[PDB]
Amino acid sequence: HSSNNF
Amino acid sequence: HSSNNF
Amino acid sequence: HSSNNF
Amino acid sequence: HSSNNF
Repeated sequence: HSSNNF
Repeated sequence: HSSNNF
Repeated sequence: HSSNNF
Repeated sequence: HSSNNF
């Protein structure tokens, strides 16, 4: 799984 | 699964 | 599954 | 499944 927070 | 938050 | 939040 | 929120 991958999470990306900007 | 992948999540992307901008 | 994939989620995209702008 | 995929979700897209603009």
